[PDB]
Amino acid sequence: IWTEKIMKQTEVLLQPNPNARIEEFVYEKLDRKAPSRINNPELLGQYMIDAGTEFGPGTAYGNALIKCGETQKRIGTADRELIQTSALNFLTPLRNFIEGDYKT
Amino acid sequence: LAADAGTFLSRAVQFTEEKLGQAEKTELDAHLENLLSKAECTKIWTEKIMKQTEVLLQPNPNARIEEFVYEKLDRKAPSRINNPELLGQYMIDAGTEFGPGTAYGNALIKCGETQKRIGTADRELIQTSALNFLTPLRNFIEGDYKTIAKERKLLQNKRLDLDAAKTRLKKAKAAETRNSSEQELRITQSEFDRQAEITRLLLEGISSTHAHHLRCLNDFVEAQMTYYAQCYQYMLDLQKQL
Amino acid sequence: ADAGTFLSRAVQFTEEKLKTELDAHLENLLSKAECTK
Amino acid sequence: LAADAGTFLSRAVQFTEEKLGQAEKTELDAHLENLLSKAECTKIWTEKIMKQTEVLLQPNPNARIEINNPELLGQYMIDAGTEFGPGTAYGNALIKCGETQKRIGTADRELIQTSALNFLTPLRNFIEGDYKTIAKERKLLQNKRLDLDAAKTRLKKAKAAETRNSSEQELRITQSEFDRQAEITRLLLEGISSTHAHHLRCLNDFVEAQMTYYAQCYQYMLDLQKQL
Repeated sequence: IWTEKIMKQTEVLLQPNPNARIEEFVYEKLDRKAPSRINNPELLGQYMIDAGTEFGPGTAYGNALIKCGETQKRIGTADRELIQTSALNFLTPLRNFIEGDYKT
Repeated sequence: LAADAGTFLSRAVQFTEEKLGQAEKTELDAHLENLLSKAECTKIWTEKIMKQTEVLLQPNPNARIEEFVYEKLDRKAPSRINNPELLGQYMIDAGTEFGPGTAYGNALIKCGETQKRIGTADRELIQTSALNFLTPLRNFIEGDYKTIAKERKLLQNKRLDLDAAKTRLKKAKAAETRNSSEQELRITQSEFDRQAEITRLLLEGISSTHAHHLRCLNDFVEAQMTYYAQCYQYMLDLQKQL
Repeated sequence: ADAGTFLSRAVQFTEEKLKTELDAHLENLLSKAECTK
Repeated sequence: LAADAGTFLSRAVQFTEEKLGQAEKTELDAHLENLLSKAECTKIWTEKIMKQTEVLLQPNPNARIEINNPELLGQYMIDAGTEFGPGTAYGNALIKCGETQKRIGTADRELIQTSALNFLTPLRNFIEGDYKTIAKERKLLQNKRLDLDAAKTRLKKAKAAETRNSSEQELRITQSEFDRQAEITRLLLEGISSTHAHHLRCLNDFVEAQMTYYAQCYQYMLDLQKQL
């Protein structure tokens, strides 16, 4: 009981958006790869960078916008890395146990 | 009062003929054209960043929809515990059930605490950012932009009148009527010029807007720094105990 | 025109919604197993 | 599963392009086209004739959905005759006329049974069988044609030679199924020829039924005249 609760909530913590999970479930049943959606940080970075470019790269405001966009994209990548590691060395074993030994 | 309807009629017919391409448009001064264009672009991007920021802060869209409903319903949206703190609660309860003496119990309970601390830190960032960033910008978009929009319409209307008068003079034959039209043309031109200055004056204020926003961005940054810094320290502490 | 671009976007989404072929022997076996189940 | 949805998407998109006229439409062979048209016409006309025949035999719509008018009139006449006095000449005539009116009603019921089972039934059977079966195959033939045209569109849009070669194979697959379905529908269309000959024999039966009805009714009226 406890193992199941923790395994689920921690997955929620990793993927906050419910619609995304629903899409994953559908694509899992569809047996087809779900599109590689861009995460919030990178998208925000893109918006900031493009906006800064439009206002003028030389301008201090533009410079800041571009810099922040770059950092934001870096953060997004790091986040993706974190998500991959957790599901590979944490969620996996627990799921294994609940799905195999428990049946026996 | 009926004369006003005639003015609305005149502005319309002219707008149609100009759209018909039969009539041309008196181009505005390049400076004002430039000023208006800059103000617009600014608003467009500022709006986009504000929205994407919000999404970043509150990932759950359904929650945002519920807030909108209660906002329109003029009711309070029930508060909810964030994912980090919730996980902590489940973990702590588990640890307790498995037995505090057991190392597994010790670890689970210890972690649940760190998670709740982290959740608290998260809410701090959300409030700090909202207070220091989103609002300042929102203000600008809701107030100054609106005013400028109104003035833009006034000048646009005046131009319509001017163009209509021109067209009327173009098709003026009777000397006396043509002279009256000349007086009418002078009349509209003056009013058009007056509004143009009014508009340019207001547009001048946009220059400071960029500087004001820059400060807000610097603040947001400081907030993120604060959030991660706290969380990092919290994590370190947890590993030491475990 | 604009309709064509909208159709292109629709097709892209269809692609969003929707391979090393294994040796025949294995494939045939896989099909057999599935049919049996 | 997902395959079902995918197939539908391809067919509809190609069809819309052809409807818009931007995309060309692969046509069918004249022989198959002629056969399909003949079958459609047969069902349309046969349907109308059978329905009107029902109205003619049973004018009452409610009765058609389900005592006949002649027999009801006969009842009224006989009752009146008794009240007016059976011995009275007026009473005598009313009673005799009512009886004959009921006999005519009986013959009408026989005609309805005889005709419907020898004329309406066969016409209905053809529409329920030959036409429907053809329509099902005709629909699948249109689906196969859409698949073929979609393959041709994919082929023309397959700039890559290897992709075009794959589209050629796909086109061949669609063509084979398309041609197969055409032949299946064609066989059903050939059956319509026999349907016409069968229908002709049924028409003759309906004619015979009407003649018997009129002949019997005439004799009944003759007898009443003599008695009165």
